[PDB]
Order: sequence, then structure tokens, then C-alpha cells
Amino acid sequence: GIANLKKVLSVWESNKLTNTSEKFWQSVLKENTWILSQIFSNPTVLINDEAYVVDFLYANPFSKDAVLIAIKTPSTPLITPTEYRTGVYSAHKDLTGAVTQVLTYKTTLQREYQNIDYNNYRQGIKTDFDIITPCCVVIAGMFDTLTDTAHRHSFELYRKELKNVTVITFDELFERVKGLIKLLE
Amino acid sequence: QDLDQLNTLIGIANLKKVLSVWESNKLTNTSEKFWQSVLKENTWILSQIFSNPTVLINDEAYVGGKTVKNDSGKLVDFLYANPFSKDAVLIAIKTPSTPLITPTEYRTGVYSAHKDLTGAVTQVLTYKTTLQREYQNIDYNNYRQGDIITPCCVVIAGMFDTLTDTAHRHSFELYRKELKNVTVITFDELFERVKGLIKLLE
Amino acid sequence: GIANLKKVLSVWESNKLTNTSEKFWQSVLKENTWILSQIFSNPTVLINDEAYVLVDFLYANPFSKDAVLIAIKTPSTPLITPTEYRTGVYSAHKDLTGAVTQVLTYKTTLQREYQNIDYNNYRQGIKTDFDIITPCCVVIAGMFDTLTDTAHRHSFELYRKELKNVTVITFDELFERVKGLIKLLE
Amino acid sequence: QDLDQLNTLIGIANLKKVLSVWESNKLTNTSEKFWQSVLKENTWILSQIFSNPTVLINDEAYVGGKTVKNDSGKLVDFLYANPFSKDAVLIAIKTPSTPLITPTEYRTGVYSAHKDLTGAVTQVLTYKTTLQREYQNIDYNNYRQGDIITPCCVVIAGMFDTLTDTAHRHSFELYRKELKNVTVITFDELFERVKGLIKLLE
Amino acid sequence: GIANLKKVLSVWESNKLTNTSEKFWQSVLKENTWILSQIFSNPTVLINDEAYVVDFLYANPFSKDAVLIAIKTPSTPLITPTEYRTGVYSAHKDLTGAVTQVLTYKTTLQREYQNIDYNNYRQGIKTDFDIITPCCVVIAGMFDTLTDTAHRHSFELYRKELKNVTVITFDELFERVKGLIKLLE
Amino acid sequence: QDLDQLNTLIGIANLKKVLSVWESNKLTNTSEKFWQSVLKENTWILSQIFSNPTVLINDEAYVGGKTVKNDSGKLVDFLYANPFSKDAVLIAIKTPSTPLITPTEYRTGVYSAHKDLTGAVTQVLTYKTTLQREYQNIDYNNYRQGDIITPCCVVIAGMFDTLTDTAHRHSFELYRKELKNVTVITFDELFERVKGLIKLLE
Amino acid sequence: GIANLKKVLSVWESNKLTNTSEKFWQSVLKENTWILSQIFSNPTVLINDEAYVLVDFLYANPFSKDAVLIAIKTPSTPLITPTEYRTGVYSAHKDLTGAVTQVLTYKTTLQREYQNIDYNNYRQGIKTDFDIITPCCVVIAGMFDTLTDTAHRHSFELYRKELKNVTVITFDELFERVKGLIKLLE
Amino acid sequence: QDLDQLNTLIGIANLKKVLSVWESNKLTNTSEKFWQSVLKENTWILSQIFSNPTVLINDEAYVGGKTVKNDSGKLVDFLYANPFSKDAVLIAIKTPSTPLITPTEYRTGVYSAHKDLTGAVTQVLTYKTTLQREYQNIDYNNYRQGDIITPCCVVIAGMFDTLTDTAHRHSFELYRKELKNVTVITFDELFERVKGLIKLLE
Repeated sequence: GIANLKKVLSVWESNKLTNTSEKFWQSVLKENTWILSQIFSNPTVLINDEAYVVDFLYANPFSKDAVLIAIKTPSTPLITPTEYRTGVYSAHKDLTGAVTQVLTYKTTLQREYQNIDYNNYRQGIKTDFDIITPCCVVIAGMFDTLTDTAHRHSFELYRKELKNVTVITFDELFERVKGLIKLLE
Repeated sequence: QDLDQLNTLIGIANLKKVLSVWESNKLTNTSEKFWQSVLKENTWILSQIFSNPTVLINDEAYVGGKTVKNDSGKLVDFLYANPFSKDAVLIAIKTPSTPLITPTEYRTGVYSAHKDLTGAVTQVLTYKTTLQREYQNIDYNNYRQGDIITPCCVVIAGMFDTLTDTAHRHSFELYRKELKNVTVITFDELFERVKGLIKLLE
Repeated sequence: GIANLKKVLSVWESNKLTNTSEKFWQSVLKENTWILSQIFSNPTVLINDEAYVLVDFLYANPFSKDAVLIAIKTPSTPLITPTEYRTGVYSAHKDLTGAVTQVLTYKTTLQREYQNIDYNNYRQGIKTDFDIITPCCVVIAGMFDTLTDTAHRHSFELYRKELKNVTVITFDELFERVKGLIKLLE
Repeated sequence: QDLDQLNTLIGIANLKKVLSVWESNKLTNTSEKFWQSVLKENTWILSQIFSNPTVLINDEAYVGGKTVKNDSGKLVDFLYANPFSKDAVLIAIKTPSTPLITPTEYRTGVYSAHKDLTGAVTQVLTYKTTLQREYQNIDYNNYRQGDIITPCCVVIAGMFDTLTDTAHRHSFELYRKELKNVTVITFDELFERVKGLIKLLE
Repeated sequence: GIANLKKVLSVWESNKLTNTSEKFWQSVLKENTWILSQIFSNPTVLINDEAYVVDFLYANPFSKDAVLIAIKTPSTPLITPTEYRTGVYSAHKDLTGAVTQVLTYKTTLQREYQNIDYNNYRQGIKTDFDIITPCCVVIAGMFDTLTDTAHRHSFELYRKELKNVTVITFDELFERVKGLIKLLE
Repeated sequence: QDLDQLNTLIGIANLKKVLSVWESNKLTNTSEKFWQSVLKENTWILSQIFSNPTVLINDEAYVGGKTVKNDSGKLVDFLYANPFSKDAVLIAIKTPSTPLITPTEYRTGVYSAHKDLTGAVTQVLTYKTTLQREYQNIDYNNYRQGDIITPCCVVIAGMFDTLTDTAHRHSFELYRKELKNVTVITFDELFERVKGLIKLLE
Repeated sequence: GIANLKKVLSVWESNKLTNTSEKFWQSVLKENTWILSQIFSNPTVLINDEAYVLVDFLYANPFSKDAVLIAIKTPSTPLITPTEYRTGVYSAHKDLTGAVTQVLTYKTTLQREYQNIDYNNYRQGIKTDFDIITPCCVVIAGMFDTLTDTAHRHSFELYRKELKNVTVITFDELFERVKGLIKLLE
Repeated sequence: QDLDQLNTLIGIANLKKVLSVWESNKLTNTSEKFWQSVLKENTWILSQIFSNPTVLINDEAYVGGKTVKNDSGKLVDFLYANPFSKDAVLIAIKTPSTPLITPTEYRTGVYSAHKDLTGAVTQVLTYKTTLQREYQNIDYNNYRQGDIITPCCVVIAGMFDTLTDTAHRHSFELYRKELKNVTVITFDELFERVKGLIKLLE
């Protein structure tokens, strides 16, 4: 019940600035799929790694629309520590690299979809995802580390210009769980 | 610890009641007022689904599922009063019996968005623009005496039962997943999300 | 020279209110491959229909080989529904939405079948210069001068500023780019 | 007739002069102010390439390739003076030696955008936001005594020759083709477009 | 039963030397699949045309192996009328052309088997054939035209030197039915 | 016309009897002599299946399903007596419970042929060579006083039930469909062929 | 010239009765392609292993682009089972049948996925010089010396001449081809 | 040492002479007898290529490239004297200008085998059968007073240069790689094999 949410929040609190391994966070989100299933308003269901042989894949149960989610660590720098100009902070190369990587992986998954479907047919696996739209989600860093208003302004300017990639930070990701707990009370 | 055990039961009971009424009258009632009234009483569900504490339905504001009372009766007055709710979500609750795509075909394998759905989208965009204009007018008046809300927009219309084809589903996805600042979620998807929350709690 | 541009403009103004055949306008835009290259700031070069084989074009950046699909309708194509959904709000006409959906579907199919098309080009000796990197599409339909009401223009601008990838451009603006080139030269 | 031919000759001569300057100092001068001065004297080329009559460069505004002398010295004053110039193009000119991608590899075949390019993009976004703020402030003052400009943004930096590898070009395309309100066009692309205009005229 | 066999024999005798249309023989064979089911010792079943989109394709139900059969008309020449040497008659151009055509079609069918199977899966068609072994059958001409001993010797040498293709004349194919009738009696 | 119906009934009854006796002991009776004796009484089925009027079962030759009496007691003497059957089919019948491939794998997905099956193949080839040599010797003696048969070889061993996996079936096909002079047909295939003949007759 | 051939023969005679490592013989045959090219009368060229990507070589015709798949086992591989099915009837050892089936399966798979291989080679800048036209394969295993009895040789010859597409050639036969070449040169 | 070097030089000189003769009149001489005479002086190359020490050029026997002085004048007599040469190479040489496939097309991309090539194949098969019959008759005569050869079959005709389209090459391969007892190798392939041997020696 809600005790499960409290345990998940406790685990998140434990590794806010200690664990920097993408595998641990992938395991955390794979044990509790609803953490990432709560991002999207539309219903989603996790797709097994075998079907589309650190990234995840959630498909709409109705329209089979799949969204590719790439997970970094909360230690991911959102913006460069230095400033491009006075009050101008560039997004750190890790975030842009993650965006490009998730876009490339989504493109490759769309292109090789026929081979994947045929392999699933050969091996008996049912393919319940279709690559209809180039939607992607990147999870990296924490919004808390942006202390200066210039940092927050620069990051918000960066994350508003992206068409398909929807960058969501870990603290804002678990803010949904915390808000669910608050709403229940 | 007992408070959590009571709260989860209360939430499960509320969600069960919502699903019960939905499955009871998913095809009998086609009046927009009825569905708007139904979703007003369960605003915290929408707040969690769309991940925003403040939800705006018709001309009544809500914060965290609690009906905020504004004496002046103006939604814009509350929006200006609370800088916290500068990223609220506008929701239009259309009927579940609202066609999403035209019954005919534009081409072979391509279908066009129905008149009602795109009309509702344009209506919510117009309402967003009017609310922005009213907020700007209030700010201008206050400056005369001595920013921009940019709220989100959501439309809840139709059901996926009418898309009995792969082409229909692909057309609907290519339509709704291309709007920059408007989210379209059908009633069937909404109550599937409610059922998912029920499963999560249990 | 400029006489060619004025002849193109004369053809456009003569056929804008008369012609309703899509093949004629496809031919008109195919004869002058430079007309649609002015839409995109980045350089574009037309790719022959044999390379990647409902009227569509294909312009690819000569540098990055990034391909942009273009769909062409007729200037008589409706933009918004003549009737109004509510008071002062007009729904976009189903023809334009269907065209956007179809161009997106064709871009998806072209990206998915890119391996087969490239291999067929390699077998037939054709050099493939288009690469499907991003899903950008352009729909050309109707004229913006036919929306007289302020509500009409506002509804059409709400629709056209809402799409993520597809860039709806009306014919009058497309030839207005050439007219503006003439004005800048003069 | 003869006037059209004379205009064609003048335009071709101007474009050939621009291309000659570019080829003369494509790899010699790195001063950003130098390229800003060079391009702002040929603003009709930019107006045609970006398909908009009004072009904003630094502190000066250009309409149809003709400099507009705003005696107030403020760009926003001119912008508010002309109601037709609500869709101007804000262009920031950088040196053509600005890198577009990180020289190292973020992953196998994925290259993150360089610091300078995204920094310039954020700088032009900040400039656009400040211009919007100034326009709204001037409108506030006028209302007190008795819209939103939202211009387009364009960044011209770097050359496409440094992106020798296919992965480099794919990464640059996946970066610059997902920005909503910003357009990044390389200097090499700019002058190739100029050569295309020459070929069309000649 | 036997009446059907006699009817088939009468049909074969009627147009034995008059009709020269490949489609007529195609229709006759397609009406009675058992006519070509008796060439192969192992059981075979006809593969529908829509599955592998004048040739046929009979597949072994157990091993899912299909043999490509090319059908000409009985009027098709077997050997050249003139003689390369005294008593030496070359095999006619039609027979070698049919052999090469059927081999090329089998090779293409194998090389494009992935796409065919994938299309069948997408369209709901059950792909019941697997291209395991390169075997083909050509049915061209009549053996009765080879009246001379040199003709029969040359044709037998050519038809026995083939490795993967089993050339069978029409008269042999229908004398198979006649012999079946004799054995039943 | 009535005679044809009676012949059809007789053939159907014979084929039904063969199928019944096969299915009665298709797993219990696994003795080679029993199966050879069963198949001897039903020669004409083998004559039709392999398309040859004359067969060679053990040391006895049958023409058109009829037990041909050879007072010499030698198969080769009869084959010399009648030049008509100079290309008969040599049938050697094994047990239906004969392994076809080794249960262990030679490699990933590749299964070697079982010892019994290749032994049967070598045995039929050896018997064919002995028959050829005896015929040649008889012809040599006749010439001394004052051709070459080259018969067809058939092996009937095992069933397809042991080839459960796809790899087993494909390995068995790549083995049995690589033999020039020998046709390897399983008992299951033989009696499904009998079923097909029954279906054709009906 | 002659020294290289004599050195190859010396290595073969040294390792024939001792070495049982498949990779060693693979390396020996890969060092000198002419050794394995002698099986086919028509000209053949070695295709690099990276082009079409247990131990299998690939030689292709420089003219007709026909490729032959060559499987290499060790000389210690048994040719026939030491026991006998009947008196004088010796079955082929399961290693030989397994090798034949394996090379046939690999050839079938290599043909079936040929288009993907060609596309990968073209996209990676490597020319595809092999064309899978015909199902011809070669299995190299064992030595003919180990067959001493008349029954052994008779059974092995029956098996090796009953094969339709794949030719089984023992190591001593190939290096005896080499020795005969040396003798003819002398 | 020196002996091996001398042998290498002799072989290189012989092969270079053969190549010079071939290239000198690869398109000039079209006489079958001329080419048979040219090849018969260099039969050791054919012995090596076709993997047998004994070559039967028309009616002339050669052992390891050495002429056989058969006083009886019959090839069959020499073949009967030595049971060692039971699988000699039967080489019939045609002109290098012999057509390989008909210039016309049987179908789309299918090129039927030319009359001359299949005629040569039938000729060599008939010659082999007649040699077998003569050997059998000689053995019969010896048995009356007090074996089977089955040799190879080699046909050399035409050149691959007449096959330019890929359909030509595929048709020729699907023809020549389909014969059991006959090997068809073009003149161009034969002399390219000779070139490969030359490269190996050098």
C-alpha cells in the first residue's frame, strides 16, 4: 500500500548523492514500474528487454505507441558549472549527449522494426509496441543543484525548446510519488 | 501507521466508486454536464494523472483535490491571487460518445480527425488565450494603479472502442501526439489509468 | 531572370482561382525546383522520384543528407471548416488534417523501408543522397487570403502554431516568398 | 524589361562580391564583430533566406534590406513603433570557427553538442526574453500614461566541414532539428544558399 | 474414383497434341493436385499462390520442405531437330531455358524467404513451406516424339546428367496415372 | 462401370487394412522381419509410390503387386530373364522404431545422422552392388557359352516423431535429400502417403 | 617455389598423425590459399571472413562470382564407425554426417541472409565479391589411410560417392594433390 | 637446391609460353584441331587442374603429362592393360569462340544454354558410353578366352567474355553447376587458372 510508496521514497532519500551507478537506478525503476508509468498521462505498460533486442520502453496498451526512456544518475550535471556569458549557462554535455543518444536509439528501433517483429514471430514473442511517433524521455540529474536563479532560468530555457525529448529530473520524478502520498492524505 | 492504512482504503473506495459509476453509465449518459460534474468531485485523480496540484475545470479552480472558493467568482482572480498556481491545467470534459475520427477515409490507410475533437481542441486553446488576456488585463490595471500564466490544456473526449482498426489508431496517435501544448486523453484511457492506480494501491 | 519569376507569378495568379487539379500544380512545382527550396533556410536539392520508389516531393540537405518530405495540395484546398463548432471558433477543415496525417504516415513508411530502398538503389546503381534523420514534413494547401474573418485567421493560426513537426504553408505565402525576392531585388 | 535585367545584374554582382569575400576570408578572420559587420551590410540576403522582411541584428533593425534609423537608440522602441514588425527575426552572428559538437564521443556514434553552440543558443533565447520583457514594459508604460513581440531566433555559427564523420552529421541534425523556436544554420550552408540564389538569378 | 481417373486420362488424350496453352495445363493440374502429388515419393501438399507471392509449389507436410515445379506444354520440344553430330542430338533450347528458369526462381524464393514469411505473418497467412533443399521439377514435352534410338539416348543422357532438377515429360506424368489405374485393376 | 466400382472398393479395403495393421502395432512390433512380411503382401502400393512396376524386396521380385514365381530361386536369374524390368526399385524395409539422428547434437542446431540409418543406406548400396555383380557374372558366362541393371535403392527406416525440434527435421532433410541413388522415406511418411491414396480414391 | 611446397608437405606430414586442433589446420590452410584452391578446377579466390559475417572457409569464382563453402575438420576425425552394422558393412561415422549437415545448414543460412550481408558490406564500404548461386560445399576430414580393409574402403567410397552436393575430401587426398603437383613440376 | 630452381625456371618458361600462345590468338584462331594440338603438348597442366594423372585427349592417352605409346592404336586397349587408369580425364576441347548461351532470352533474365554447348556435352557423354562399351566387350572377350571405366568428362568451349550481363553469368552457372558427370570450364577460366598457377610458382 502507501507503505510501499514510503519505502520507495526512503530508498530514493538514501541514494540522493551516494549511488552513481545507472544499473542500480535501472533496477529500482524496474522493480517499481509505476514510478515511470506515472510520468505519462496516458496508460503505459512496460515492454520486456527481450522484445526489442539502461533504456526502458513503455507502450500504450491501446494504440501500441512506445516511448523510449533513458535513465541517467541523479549525479548527472544538468548545466555546465561555468557560464557561457554573464547569466548564461549552457546545458552540460551529458544532457545533450543523452538526448542525442535516445533520439538515435529511437530512430534505430523504428528502422529495424521489421527485423524485430520477425524475430518475435520466429521465437513466439508477441510484439505489442509500434514505433508511431518519435517521442523520447531522458531522466538525469536533480533540479535542486540549480541554486542560482540563473541556473534555473538557463535549464528551463533549454528544456522548453525540445520538441520530442521530455527531460524530467529525478527529484521532479519522485515529486509525483510524494504528491500522490500528499493527495491520499 | 494506521493513518496510512485508513487513507489507502479511503482512496481505493473512492476509485472503486468512480470505476463503478463509469462502467454503470459508460453508454447511457451522453450529457457533458453530467461528466463534468462527475469529474469535479474527483479532482485529485486528475491532479495525480496530469501531475499538477492545480486543476481548472469550467470556471472553478481546484488545488490538490480541494475545491478552492473564490468570492469574486472569477477564475482569473484566483489565478492572480496565488502565484503558486502559475502552471495550472485547463481540462475540457467532453462526452465519451464523441467521434475522434471521421467515419470515412481521407486516403487509403489515413484518416482525418473528426470535427468535434479538433473543435474542442480549438475551443480550449481559445479559452486559454482568453484567460491569458484577462490575467494580462488585471496585471495592466494593477500596474496602472501603482507575467504570463501559460497554463496547460487537456481534452478528454471519446473512447478507443470506435477505433476498431490499426489505421484508425495510427491516425489518432499521429493526430494527438503532434500537438505542442495540448494533451488528448480518452475516457477509456482515463479509467484505465484509474484502474492502474487501483492495482497499484492494492 | 526576373522575367521567369514574373511568368511564374502570372501562372500562379491565373490558375489560383481556376485550376483544381493536383497533377498540374505538382508539374508546376517540379519544373521549378527552386520554388520549394526557398521555404527552408538550409540548402535543399530535389531527389528524383526513382530514388525513393498522393503527390509528394523530397528535398535533402546536400551537406547532412537530411531529407524533408513535402506534400502538395491545390490552392482551392479548404483550410478551416466553413461552419463553426462554437461562437467564434472554427474547426480546421478535415482535408488539411488528413493531409498532415498522410504526410506523417508516408514519412514513417519511408523511414521504415529505408533499408530496402537503399539496397534497391545500390543494386540499380542509383546513388542515394537522402537520409531520414528527423521526421520533418511540409503540407502546402489553400490560400491564406481566403480567411476574411478575424476568427478564421485566429483559428487557423491556433491550428498551424500547434503542430510539432508538420509545417503547413499556404500557396499565397509560398509565392509571396518569390514576390518578396522580386521586391528585394528591385 | 531592361530595368529587370539591370536589377538582376546588380543582385548577381552583390552576391558574387559576398561570395568572393567569404572565400577570401573563410579561414583567416575569426573576429565575430568582423562577420557581424560583413553580414549586416547585406541584410536583404538574410531577409530572403529566412523568408522575413524585418531582420534584427545586435542593436540595429533592418527592414527589407534597408537600415532603419531609430533615433531613440533602442530596438524595442522601433519594434513598438511599427505594428507590422511583430514577426521579426533575431539573428546572432558568431565566428565560423565555432565548434558544433564535442570532439570526443559521448557514446559509440553519439556526439553531444559543443559548449559554444548551446551557449550561444541560450544567449539568444535570453536576448529574446529580455526583448519581450522590454516590449511589455513599454506597453505597460503606455497603458499607464493613457501584445507580445515573440520574434524568431536564428544562430549562424560554425561550418559543416568539421563534421567529417556520418555520426557527427547525424548528431548535429538530431540537435538542431529539435529546437522549437531557434534555427541553427552553418556558415557553409548560408553561402551554399547564396550560391543557389546566384544560380537561380544567373 | 476410377471414373475420375479415366476422365483425367480422357482429358489428357483430348488435348495431348492440339492445345499449346500453358494456362490450360495449369488449370488441369490445379483441379487435380494428385496428378503432381504422385511424382514425389514423400507426401506433398499444394501451397496456395497467395502464400509465396505457371509454377507450382508442393510442400512436405512433415518436414515443411517445398519443391518448385515448372510446367510447359506437351508441344514443347525436347531435343533440337538438327543433329550436332551423327546420332548426337542436342537438348532443345526450351528445356534448358525452363531448367534455368526454375532454378533461378527457386534461388530467388529462398533468398527472399524472410520477407515472404514476414508478409504472411502480417497478413495472417501461415507459411507452411521452408526452403531446405534445392530441388526442382520441369514438366516439358512428350517422350513419344523421340522415335529414333539416338533421340531417346540423347534425351536420357541429358535428363540423367541433371543434378538438382528432375525433367519429366508429360506422357510419363500421365502414364503414371495410367499405371495407377492398371495397378488398381 | 460396376467393375470399376468393385475395384475401387477392393483397393479402398486393402489400403484400409494396411493402415489398420500399421496403426495397430506402429510402436509395439519393432521386428524387421514382421514389417517386411507385412509390406510384401502390399507390393503394388510401393510400386505406385516409387513409380516402378517391379520392386525388389529381399530376394523376391514382384511385378505389379503380383508374387512372381522364379523357380531358380535367385533374384538375379529373374532379372536376367526379363529385360523389361532392368531398372527395378530395390526396397529394404527396416523397423519403424529406428533412430534417425543421434539424440546428442554435433553442434548448435546440427544433428548427425544416426548409425542405424546410415548403416541401412550402406547395406542397400552393398546389396545393389552384389546384384549388379551377379548379373554381370551371369551375362559373362552366357557370352562365354555363346547389361548393367543399375536399380533404384529405397530405405524405409524410422518415423518422424523422433524429430520433434525443427533442427532435427532440417538435419534429417539435409541428410536424406542428399542421396543420389537412395530414397529415404520414413514409415510415417509411407502411411500418410497411403492415407493420401485413400483420400484420392474416395 | 619448390621450397615452399616442400615445406608445406613437411608440415603436413609432421602434424598429420599428432595434431588434433581444428584451428591449427584452419591457420595452415589460411596461410596459403593455393593449397585449398586445388579442389576446384575453376579459378577461386578467398573471401575474407568479415565479408559474410564451426570452422568454415569461403572461396568464390572471380568470373561468375559463385562461392563455395569449405568446411575443415582435423585428420584425426573418424571417417567410419570402428564397429560394423553387418559383416563388412561399416556405417559412416557420425562426425562426417554431422559435418556435412553443418556445412549444408551454414550454406543455406548464408544464402537466406545474403541481402543483409550485401547491404552491410555496401554500407560499411566493403565490396561484396561473392554471389550465392549454387549449393556447392566441401568437407575436409580424416585420412584415407585409416581405411585398411576392403570393406572399410568400399563403404567409405559408397558414402562419399552417394553425396549429391557436398564433396567429402580427406586431408591425405588434398596433400597428395600437392605432392602430385610437385612431381609434375619435376 | 639448384635442381629445384632449374625445375621452377623450366615450369615458368613453359607456362609463360602457353600464356603467350593463348593471348596471341585468343581471338584469331577458331580451329578446334589447332587448340587440341596446342593443349596436347602441355597435358600436365590439365592433369593437375582436373585432379588426375591420366588425361584422354580425343584418342591419345597421356600419363602425368607424358605421351603414351599405345601400339595397338586404341585407347580402350591401353585402359584395359593398366587397371590403374580407370578414372582418367576425358577432355574434349572446343573452340574458345563457342557460344555459351543463346543471344535471345527464354524469359526475363533466363538465358537458355546454347545449342553448341549442350551438343558438346551430349557428344562427350556418348563418347564415354562407347568407350565403356568397348572396354566391356574387351573384358568379355578376355573372359571367354580365359571392368567398368566410368571416366571423367571435361568440355572446354567459349569464353566468359561473351557473358556480360549478370543474368548471363547466373544462367551459365545454373547450367554448368548442375551436371553430375560432366565439368564445363571455359577457355578464359582455364587460362586464368593457369595464371594462378604461374603466380603460385612465382
